[PDB]
Amino acid sequence: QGIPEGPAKPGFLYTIGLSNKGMPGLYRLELQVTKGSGKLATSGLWNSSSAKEQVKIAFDYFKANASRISGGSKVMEHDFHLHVVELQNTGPL
Amino acid sequence: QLIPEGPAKPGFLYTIGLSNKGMPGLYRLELQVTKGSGKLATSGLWNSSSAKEQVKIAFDYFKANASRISGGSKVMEHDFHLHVVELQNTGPL
Repeated sequence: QGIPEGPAKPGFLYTIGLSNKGMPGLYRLELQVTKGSGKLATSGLWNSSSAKEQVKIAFDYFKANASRISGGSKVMEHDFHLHVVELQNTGPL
Repeated sequence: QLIPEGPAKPGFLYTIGLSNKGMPGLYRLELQVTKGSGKLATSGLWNSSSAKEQVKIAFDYFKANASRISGGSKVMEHDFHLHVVELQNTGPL
């Protein structure tokens, strides 16, 4: 274990950023969306306070701009589970 | 050959409003939907510019919020005609 050709499943993407040691690293973000109450679960974030804070900030902003992006989809009626996979052993992002 | 019992066809509704004289009156709004380029036509509104502006505002709001209400129907691919049927001769609304 830790980018294939073709589209992945919805909610799945790849990212690149400087790790805590300053070395660039590649990571995979996978999101599972189910019928829920607007709750968010986090996994694979290296159990880092900074990464969890970033994810909370992103979720709050997404909830704030639901109308612009969703165009009618009610975020509060669904729950999200976001998981992080390290692909190059570079360190936490 | 005012509101018959049983479900009317899609695009037909009833409204009540104070006419240009301020007296209450009932109006049947009739919508004809055809395959087209999103154009809007109107008739029977008793030649009032205010009614045309109201209908234009409503259709523009329909354009903006198609995703929230229609949930997948494309307004641009259908032309609409709105007709006003005054059933009480109360005056233009």
